[PDB]
Formats: sequence, structure tokens, C-alpha cells
Amino acid sequence: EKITTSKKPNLILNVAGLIGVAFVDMLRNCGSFTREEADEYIDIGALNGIFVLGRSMGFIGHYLDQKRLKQGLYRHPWDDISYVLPEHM
Amino acid sequence: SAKAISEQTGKELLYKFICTTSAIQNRFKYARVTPDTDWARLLQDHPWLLSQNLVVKPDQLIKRRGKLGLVGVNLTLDGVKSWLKPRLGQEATVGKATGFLKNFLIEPFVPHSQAEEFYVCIYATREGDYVLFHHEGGVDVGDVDAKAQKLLVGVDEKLNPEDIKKHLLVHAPEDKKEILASFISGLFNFYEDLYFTYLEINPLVVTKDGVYVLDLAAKVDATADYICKVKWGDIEFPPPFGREAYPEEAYIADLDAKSGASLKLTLLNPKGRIWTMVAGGGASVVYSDTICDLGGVNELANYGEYSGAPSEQQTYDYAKTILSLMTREKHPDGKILIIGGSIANFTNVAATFKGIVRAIRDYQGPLKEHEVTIFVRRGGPNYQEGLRVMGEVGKTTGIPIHVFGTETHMTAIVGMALGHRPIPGKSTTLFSRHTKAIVWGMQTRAVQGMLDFDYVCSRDEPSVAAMVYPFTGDHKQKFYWGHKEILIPVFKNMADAMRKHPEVDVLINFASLRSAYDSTMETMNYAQIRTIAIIAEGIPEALTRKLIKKADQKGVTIIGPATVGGIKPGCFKIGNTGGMLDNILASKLYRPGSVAYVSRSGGMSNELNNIISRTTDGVYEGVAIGGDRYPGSTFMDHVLRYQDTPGVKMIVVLGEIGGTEEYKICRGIKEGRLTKPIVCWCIGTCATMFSSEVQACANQASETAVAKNQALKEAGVFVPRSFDELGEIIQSVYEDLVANGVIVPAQEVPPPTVPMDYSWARELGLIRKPASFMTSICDERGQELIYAGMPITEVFKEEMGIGGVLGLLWFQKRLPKYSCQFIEMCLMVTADHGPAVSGAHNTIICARAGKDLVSSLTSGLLTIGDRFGGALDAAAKMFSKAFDSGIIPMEFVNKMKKEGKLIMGIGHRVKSINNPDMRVQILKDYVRQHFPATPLLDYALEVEKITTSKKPNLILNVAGLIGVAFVDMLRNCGSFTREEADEYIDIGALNGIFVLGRSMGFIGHYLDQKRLKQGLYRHPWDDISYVLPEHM
Amino acid sequence: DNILASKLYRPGSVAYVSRSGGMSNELNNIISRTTDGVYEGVAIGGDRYPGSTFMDHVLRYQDTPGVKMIVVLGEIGGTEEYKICRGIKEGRLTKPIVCWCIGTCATMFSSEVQACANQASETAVAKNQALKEAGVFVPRSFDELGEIIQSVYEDLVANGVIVPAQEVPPPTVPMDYS
Ligand SMILES: CC(C)(COP(=O)(O)OP(=O)(O)OC[C@H]1O[C@@H](n2cnc3c(N)ncnc32)[C@H](O)[C@@H]1OP(=O)(O)O)[C@@H](O)C(=O)NCCC(=O)NCCSC(=O)C[C@@](O)(CC(=O)O)C(=O)O
Ligand SMILES: CC(C)(COP(=O)(O)OP(=O)(O)OC[C@H]1O[C@@H](n2cnc3c(N)ncnc32)[C@H](O)[C@@H]1OP(=O)(O)O)[C@@H](O)C(=O)NCCC(=O)NCCS
Ligand SMILES: Nc1ncnc2c1ncn2[C@@H]1O[C@H](COP(=O)(O)OP(=O)(O)O)[C@@H](O)[C@H]1O
Repeated sequence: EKITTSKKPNLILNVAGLIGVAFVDMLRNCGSFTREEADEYIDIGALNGIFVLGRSMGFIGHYLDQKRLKQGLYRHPWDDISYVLPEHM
Repeated sequence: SAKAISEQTGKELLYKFICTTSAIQNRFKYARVTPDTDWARLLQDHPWLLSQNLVVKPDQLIKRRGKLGLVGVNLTLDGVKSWLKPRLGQEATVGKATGFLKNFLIEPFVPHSQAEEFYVCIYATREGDYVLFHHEGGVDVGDVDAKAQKLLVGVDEKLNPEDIKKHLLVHAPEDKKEILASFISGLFNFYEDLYFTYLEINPLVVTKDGVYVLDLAAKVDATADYICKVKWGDIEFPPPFGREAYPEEAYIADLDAKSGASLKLTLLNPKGRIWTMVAGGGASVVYSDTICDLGGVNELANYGEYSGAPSEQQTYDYAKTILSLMTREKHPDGKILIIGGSIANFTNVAATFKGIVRAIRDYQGPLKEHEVTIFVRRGGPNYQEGLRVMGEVGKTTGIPIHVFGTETHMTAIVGMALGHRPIPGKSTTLFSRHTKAIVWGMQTRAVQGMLDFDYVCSRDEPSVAAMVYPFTGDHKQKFYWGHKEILIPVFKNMADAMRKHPEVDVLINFASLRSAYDSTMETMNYAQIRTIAIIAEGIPEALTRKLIKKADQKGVTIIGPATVGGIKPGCFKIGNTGGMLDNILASKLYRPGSVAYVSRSGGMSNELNNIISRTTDGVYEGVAIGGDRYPGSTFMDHVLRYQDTPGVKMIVVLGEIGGTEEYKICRGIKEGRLTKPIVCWCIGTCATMFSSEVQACANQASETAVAKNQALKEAGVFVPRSFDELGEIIQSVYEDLVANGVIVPAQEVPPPTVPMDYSWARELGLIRKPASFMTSICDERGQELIYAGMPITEVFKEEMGIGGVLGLLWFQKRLPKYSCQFIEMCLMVTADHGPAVSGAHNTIICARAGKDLVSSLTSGLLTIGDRFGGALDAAAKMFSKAFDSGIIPMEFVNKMKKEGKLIMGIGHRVKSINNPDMRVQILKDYVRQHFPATPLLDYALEVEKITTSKKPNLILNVAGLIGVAFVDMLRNCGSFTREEADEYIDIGALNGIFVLGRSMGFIGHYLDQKRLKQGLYRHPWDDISYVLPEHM
Repeated sequence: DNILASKLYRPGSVAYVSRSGGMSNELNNIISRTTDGVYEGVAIGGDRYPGSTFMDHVLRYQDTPGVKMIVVLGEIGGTEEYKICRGIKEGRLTKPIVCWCIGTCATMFSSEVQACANQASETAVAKNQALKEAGVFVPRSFDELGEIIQSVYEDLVANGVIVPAQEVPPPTVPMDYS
């Protein structure tokens, strides 16, 4: 990210990249896992589970927010949709 | 550009990186001496200088220092330490300027004579590198350009031995000729691979012992820092001789290096009144020149500009720096801030304008006591608000304001401020109406502007045929032709773009300074492309040499790098040239005119668009060649291209300091190559009348602005006295050509209208749209992530956890620490309950079917409902319904018994009495010892005491305990009212608690099944009871 | 559109009081196009006894330094104009005042309904004469008010009491997306 920020200032380490690299380091260096175990957990989708469990809280918060604001049934505006249908087929 | 480096850096890179057969002693042998260093450290870590004699030199970029007497020869160490008393620590005036002396250099003295002293230099030029050798070294060199032997090495080639043997070194002793034949070749290779621009050894001593270097003059390509990062280490770029730079000037320099936007500032004397912080480099030059034209020769103080589309923070910091400088003096006559700028092409005027207005909003105190008034004249993208909100910002703050726009002269503000004005085979045709271009890089706004300009010009087809973006696959991107949708193809690779579009003649290169060179070389390999526009700035001059040579030997014209491009009204537009459609319509650039111009700056090109539009029938073609040392095309090329063009009738040129290109115009009009009227003006007349000008690289008096102006004036070129009446002469020449009948002006024809982009109209506050969605939990538009009114840093610094963030996101409340800990405990106890339950079973089945984590966890979660996982919410609901009514626990039990309905939250397979459920015990103990009041918990506990007499195992299980304790937490933590707590229970907050808790267990089950490598599951047939109809 | 046409987005120096609402817009237009602007313009409603009479708001304008000129429109019926003249006789009102009274038709028409004039000394012509030789610049009719009003403005910029502030563009109201 030093190199990329030298290319362009906003090319910084994301939350995603930081969490990924720090999680790989935590698996490889906390002393609880062998190298193959850490690689196995990275492969099978431990970080997918981390993101899913984190964002489940936000999604449930959004559900409770929409329920508490009494928001009605949503229908997308026709102006935001581009209908390109075949003429005869 | 090219910046000079200190002798230490040049010598260190020479010693470390030279590759020649010659023996080079004194390697790694020098001593940088400063008044602020410990002499014991230098004489201990570096004691090698004790053995021999010593030479002491000044080390702050002084030329011809031998004549000034600061060169010490044959001094012993004690004599050296004593020699610094009467010179160091005070001024040292040479020529006209003066400065301090606080860093000198120390060398080992060497015995030598004139027979061994040689002069060598290598310096850059458009055609390659001039290498000069001179026989007599020392202070007797005098003229070197016309005295030393001349040799030229071309662009991208090596030096053969023969040129050094019998064309460069023919006035030297034979053996020393042989040794130099390799030493100079090694020096040239060191010149090439280190990206030097000027490399001077004066003098060079060659001896059987080896080679000796005494003074080194090195100017290096700064823009090549990205390619020579390892080769340079930590290089230093010393400022020139004069007063030391202020700390705020160093801050501005650091800001310039922060991003790609240009930010220049220089000071002469902060005691002046006339202060200027306009936008645009060439524009800054023009305003500064106009200040000193009509009575500001010595009163002007600052010299600076901002460009490259500086962001909010760049102009933020620049405005506060100029304001901090603004207050530290008191001028009895008064003070004025004069800020102009031409019509910006791409710099978002709105953002920089917000920066300056908000920097004056918060900084109001120390401005009104100095009697400062502001004269502002700005144009460009979104200038309407730039002439609007300052109108009341300066009115409410209490400063006299004078804000004008494009209709007024760019230069009239200067006269107004001082009272002088009352306050009111290359081709000659590159672009046609049917030319098409390929844009390299993903520039949606630039291509959309191109298309809009094409539409208002009544072009048959859009001028953008294809886009090249390496980082995505081939696809097609939507764009707007007037009001309708069209698709422009975007390709991963350029070969396909050129293969599938053979009609493309132009390529606009939006590649960065690191990818522009390779892209242009790949382009010039394709013969259909006749014109290439290079937008990037910061390409090192050597790479530009190679581009220029390839283009010349391929016959392809290059619109030089570091340019906005050029515009041919009615036919074609390069990228962001001419601003957006507002300027295009304002300057009438949708129809051909009769005046063709050429300039370096891209902002002055847009100002020329304005001037020619309002003083002439318009512009026929305008080209900005870029502000680099070696533009891909020069002034003379485009002047010839215009002269050979029948449609062009007037030439306009904006020259610059340095370079003999306007002189090429002079001989072009001397012998009769150029016949059309030519109005040229060279900017930078303050170079010969200021202390020092950085923004070029003039060497003698034959490259300044006034010399060019006179050499063009008495040659046949209508040269104004200044930029004040350049437009007047354009008017005069245009009228002279109209009266003579050579040009007939065509009457105006309305252009086609273009619907305004919704995003751009939203940035001007012209459209209202209702919001279809409401959110309350998280705001992420701003700089900082906000969790229900609380920044993420505030969330983390007060030691919140999962529970606190959960409270913020679900309830928008600041729960007390015990409530957050209780929520976390509830998530812990409900995390998992084995694989036998319905949800875990479904998750395991879906995981063994090979599905991903989301699908498996989802399939498990979808069984959470009434029969599985709903006991928490049901228990809380029914216990709350009973407690809210006045019925006592005994009556509640009897009532539930009567309706044939079991009490949710009561019952356990095991854990009857004296062996209680342990999760219940932990949670109950925590709620006892931390909660302030637990009424519903006591009600449920009385119900449990009643039910554990009907049957020992009818205990308050974890679901009922969590439900009643959560209701108690909502009703008694103090962050909720009664109706809010009831509403959150009603909408299913406890459903969310259980789902979030059990999601961890389901993900754990998925990971477990993946790790165990369990195969696809099929339920055994013996476990299924098949009862089918006979034949129904 | 009317606010921008009459440039009613910025403070001015002129204030007027009347009952009818249409004339309020018309007089805003006339003043804004022949004078630096309107500091305040009010309509009190053409009823028998409006909540606030002319003199209440005229004295309010007199007490506020922001108002420099008073412009008044009269009407048939009521002795309000004569009471205003009585107030201005002794010097209670010192700032320049221009007033025109409409309703001369009640003196030269068969019958007028749109009020309730009683004597010939109360009708529009008598009120106009009283205001004319009572210190108030009264033209013959609505026709030429322009050069009567703007003139007063160039009077007070000749005296230097009013400093003209040039216009500053206002933020524009966005229009409906649909
Ligand atoms: C050319 C450029 C767009 C620069 O290009 P950019 O760097 O922005 O875009 P990129 O190509 O993406 O470069 C980033 C590199 O990081 C890589 N990267 C991206 N994401 C990555 C990831 N996630 N991971 C890893 N890498 C990643 C990417 O691959 C690339 O790598 P690389 O190619 O190897 O370098 C721009 O700067 C420029 O020059 N002109 C702009 C347009 C123009 O016409 N202006 C002229 C206006 S006249 C003027 O100024 C005067 C005045 O002001 C006057 C007044 O105001 O008075 C006025 O208005 O007229
Ligand atoms: C299709 C394919 C799986 C056949 O597998 P197979 O081992 O021959 O047969 P099955 O996988 O059904 O299992 C074999 C036995 O399990 C039994 N069985 C199947 N489901 C059962 C259940 N729920 N309970 C108890 N027994 C079961 C079958 O009756 C069969 O009985 P058998 O032991 O008398 O032969 C194998 O040829 C293959 O993998 N081919 C690839 C093509 C493919 O994937 N097709 C998709 C199938 S539509
Ligand atoms: N190491 C040295 N020993 C003796 N004389 C030196 C040494 N270095 C420079 N000089 C003196 O400097 C003069 C040459 O100056 P030069 O190095 O070419 O430029 P500058 O004057 O800028 O240093 C010679 O006359 C020589 O006497």
C-alpha cells in the first residue's frame, strides 16, 4: 500500500484488505494453528463467515429500522427501469 | 522537471554507480561539515582525512565560486577549523542576491597541474545529449559553449568507442586519451541509467594514480523518481541561492507532493500589499506580469498558483497558509487580495471555491483589522456559485468584495485594484467533422463531454469509437447522444480496439505518467493512428524524447504531454478541452471560426477561447501543446499546420520564458514561409525584474519574454504591450481582415440543445426529488462511519463491544455497560445447541451438499420460527402480557392451564432440582447482580416456583429467562420508554437476538462439515414411512 | 417567479401599507424596478375595521431605521388619511412619505359600491388635496407615480442617507424532478 499510495494517494489498505491480512496473520501466528490448519480455514471460507456474521447485525438493525418506521410496500419507479424487449419474438 | 542536487548526492551516486575500467580512488571520501554537528563524531567515524591535505568548499549551490574566493586550497585540519570564522554565520553576496552559509563540504586535496585538469559535461537537448570536453580546466574556461569540442548522442542509442577516440578526444595525451575513452563512456552510462539532465565535472584530473573530481554540477530529472527509487535512496533537492524558504513554504511544497495537483508558492517580501493566489500556472504568470506592468513593480509580494483540480483539502490548506501569512504585518495604506484565474477546463471551481470560502469563514478575526479588500474574477466548471455565495460570505463577514466573472477581462481586475480602471510526413489536418478516436483509460466524464460537444456541433456520429481499459473485460458502456442512449465498446486490450475499428485516426491517452509511455509506443506500432494526445503530466524527459523520436520517424503527431489537449470547433474536442458544455456554448465553440491559436497552458487556451469568441467570429482550431521541456509538437509545427490550412486566417500564439521557438516563428516569417497575420504574446516579463523565477529554465538574455516580444514585434508579428490589450489587437486584425474582404463572417445558427445530466444538475441545486427510502441506523456517506449518531472511533474508544454496537444498530440507544454485557452473554448462551436441532441439521445437510457458507447458513436459519427458535420471543410476549395485567402468578398458571396452552419458557428434559440448568444460572446471577430492577424476572421466578411443584423439571429454561430478562432490560435500563420497549418486543428484537446468536453456531457447523470432508447426504429409506394412494 | 421578478429576496429601504393584495404585488414591482427595493410591504385586508390601521404600521416603519420611505395607498371611506395628515403635521413622521388615494370615481360616477363614503370632505379627492398640502408628494393619479417615487430615491441618494448596495445573486429554488 506504500507503493500504491505512491501511485495514487487514495490507494490505501481497505478495511477488507486489512481484515484479511490481519486474520491470516492471527491464524498463522497465534500459536493455536499449524500452517496447514490456517490455510484450510482460509480456504473453506472462515473470512466469508466473519463478514456474514458481522453484517447480520447490520441487516437485522435495518429490518428493525424499517419495521419501526412503518415503511410500506416498495415498488421500483418505472423511470429507473429501461425496458428493451423484442418486437415480435 | 529538472532540479539541481548537492555535490554529496552527485558524488555518492557517481562512486556507487559508475561502471568503468578506470581506477577511481577517493571513492566514498568526503565530509559534509555543518555548524550543528559534533566534530569528534566526524573525526572519529571518518578519520581518513588526517593523512593527507584538505580542500574546503561551499555547499549551497554557488556557481563560479573560485572567483569569489570561497574555495580553500592547501589547508590543514586546524587551518580548516580556523578558516570558517570570518565567512560562516553571515551573508555572502554574489551578483545581486545574498544568503547564509551553514553547510560546507570537505575533500581530500590532490596534487595536480593544468596538464591533468580536464573539463567534461553532458547536458540534455531535444535531439539527445550534448557531451562537451574541454582541455584547459580551472577558472580560465570562460566561454564553454563555443569553445569546448562538440558531440551529440541521439535518443535511445549507445556511444561507440570511435566517437570518443577520434571525434570527442583528439586534443589530449594518448595514454590519458585511452583511459578517458572508457571513463567518459562509463560516465555517460551513469548519466543514462540514473536519469540525469546536466552533469558537469569541472575540472577533471586524470593521472596514473587515477581520476579526481573536484566540483560537480548535477541537475537530475525529478519526475523520474518513480523509476529510480532504489538508485537514489533518499535524495535531496536543495533550494537555490537566496533567502531560506519559510516553514510554510515547505508545507506548501509538501502539499504539492501529497497528490498530483499542482500547488506552487513563492515569496519575495511579506511587507507588500499586492497579494495574489490565482489558479493556473500560466494564468498566474499573466496576472503577476500585469501587476508589475502598471505600477506594481516592487509592491507585489507573493507568486503562486494551484491547478490540477485541487481537492477541498488542498485549497483548504493553501487558503489557510496564505491567510496565516496575511495577518503577520500591518500596512497603513491598506491591503488587497486579488484573485483571478482563467476559465478552468477540468479543475472543479466549486470545490476549490468552497475551500477558500470556508477558510475565510472560520478565519475572520485578524483579517478586518488589516484593511484587506478582495477583487475576485473566476470562471470554469460551476462558477455560478463561485460568484454567488462569496457575494454574501464577504458581505456578512465584513470585507469589501468585488466579484466578476467571464464577461469582464481576465486582466482588468489588476487595473481596478490600483485605481487605473474605474470599478463598474506529418499531416496538416488532424481533426475533421468525421474523425473518430479511441480513448485509453476509463474516463466516463471526459468521453461524455466529447459526445456532448459532438452533438452540439451537429456531428453525424460521435467522435469516440472505442474505449480501452485493461482492468476489465470487453463490454459496452452506456453514453448519451443528446437525449438518447448509445453504447460505446470498452476493450481490455488495444489490439482488438484497433482491429474492430479501422476508421479511428486519433488516440487520446489518459494513462498515468507510469503507463503513458508504453501505451503510446503500443499505439505508434499501429499506422492507422495519425494523432496521439497525451494527457498525463510527470513523464520524465528521456521517455518523452523516445516518444518524440518514434513519432517523428513514424509520421504521427503528438499533442505533447501535460496538456488538456486541443479543440477544433465543429469537428473534434480532446477530452476536457474547453471546459464543459456551459463554456462551449458561452464561448460559441460549437461552430468554426477564423482564428487558430497555440499555447502551452491549458487554462490559457480556454482563456484564449473566451477572448477570441468575444472579439472575433470565433476559433477555428486551438491546441495546447503542454507545459513540458520537450512537447511532442512545438509552436512552429502547429503554426505551419495552420498556415497550410486554407480555413485559418489568423494565428495567435502564447509564448513562454525560454526556448527559441518564437525565434523559429521569426525566421519563419522572415523568408516568407508564414504569410497569414500572426498575433503573438510571450508571458513571463517579470523573469528579468524579479528576484528569482522558478516557473522554462532560461539561461541567457536571449530567452526572456521581453527579448522574444521585441524580436517578434520588429519582425511582422502584432505584439501587444501586455496582456491588457491582446484582445484589442485580435479585434483590430480581425476587423482589418473583414474590411479587406478576405474573411466573410457567417451569421449565427442555433446549436442543438442537450439535456442536462441529472448528477450535474444535482451538484448545482436545480432539481428536487423525494427520497423513497428512510434509514436511521448507520450513516456512511460522510468521512467517518457513524453508528446511529456515533462515530466508529467514538464507538471503539469507550470500550463498547458486540453488545454496544448491537444496541446502537438495533435500538439507536446508548445502553449501559451491563446491558451490553448481558446482550453479549445472551449471544454466547444461544450460540449453538448441537447438530440435532432443525436449523443445525439443515445447515449440515446443505453444507454436505457442497453449497457455500451463505447458502448453508441461510438454509439453517430459515427453520427459525415458531417451533424452533421462537421460544424466546413467545416466552417474553406471554410473560409480559400476564405481568402487564394484574393477574398473580398462580392465576396466570391456572389461566394458561384452562386454555390448554403450555407456558413458553417453562420446561426442561433434565435439570429439575438441585441440578439447575447452568446457562440459566449464569444469566440469572448476572441479572441479579447488575440489573437495577427485574420485575418481570421476579414474576417469572414466582411462576417457576409454582410450576416446580407440579413437576420438578418445569424450570425457567434459557429461552424464558432470556426473554423475561431482555424485557426487563428494555423496560428498566433507562434508555427506553414503555411504548418503545413494547414496540421493540413486538417487532421481533428477540427473534434477532436468537438468530444472531445461532448464526455463529450454524457457521461453525458449516465449517466443521467442510473440514471433515463429509459427503452428500441422503436420508435412509428405512427411516421414511411411505404411505401413498393406491392409484389417486 | 414573482419574487425574483421584483427582486424580493434581499433587504431594501422602502415600506408600504395597504389593504388590497394585487396592488401590493404591483407596487412591489414598481418600487423594485424604480427604486433600490422594498424593505417591507403589507396588506391589511379591505374590511370595515382591519386588525391594524395604516398609522400603526407607519409608526412602526418610523421607529425602524431600516425604512427610509413610506408609500401609502388610500381608498374611499374612512378618515384614516386625515388622521395620518394630523400625525405628520407636528412632525411625528419625519421620513419622506408619498401617498396616493384611489377612489376619485365616487366623485364622478353614478354609483360606487367597491368604502361607504359619507361626505364630500372624506372622498378620495379631498384626501389627496389634504396630503398634497400636508407634506406628502401626491401626483394627479396612478399614472406617473414612477417619476414621483424614483425621484424621492434619487433625493435620498443625493443627501447620502441611503447607500446603494449592489445586487448579489440568490440561491435558486430547485424544480421538481418529474
Ligand atoms: C491522467 C490522470 C487521470 C491520472 O490518472 P489517474 O492516476 O488518476 O488514474 P489511474 O490510471 O487509475 O492511475 C492509478 C494507478 O493505480 C492503479 N490502481 C487503481 N486502482 C488500484 C487498485 N485497487 N489496486 C492496485 N492498483 C490500482 C491504476 O492501475 C494506476 O496504475 P498505473 O497505470 O501503473 O500508474 C490525471 O491525473 C490527469 O493527468 N488529467 C486528468 C484530466 C485532464 O485532462 N486534466 C487537464 C486539465 S488542464 C489544468 O490542469 C489547468 C487548469 O487547472 C487551469 C485552472 O484551474 O485555472 C484547468 O482547469 O484547466
Ligand atoms: C449415478 C451414480 C451416482 C450411481 O450411483 P450408484 O452407487 O450406482 O447408486 P446409488 O448412488 O443410488 O447407491 C447405490 C445403492 O444405494 C441405495 N440407496 C440409494 N438411496 C438410498 C436411501 N435413501 N436409503 C437407502 N438406500 C439407498 C440404492 O438402492 C442402491 O442400491 P444397491 O446397493 O442395491 O445398488 C453414479 O453412476 C455416478 O456418480 N454417475 C455420475 C452421473 C451422475 O452424477 N448422475 C446424477 C444422477 S441423476
Ligand atoms: N581540490 C582542489 N585542489 C586545488 N585547487 C582546487 C581544487 N578544487 C578546485 N580548485 C580550484 O578551483 C578552480 C576551478 O574551479 P572549478 O572547480 O572548475 O569551479 P568552481 O570555482 O565553481 O569550484 C581552479 O583554479 C582550482 O585552483
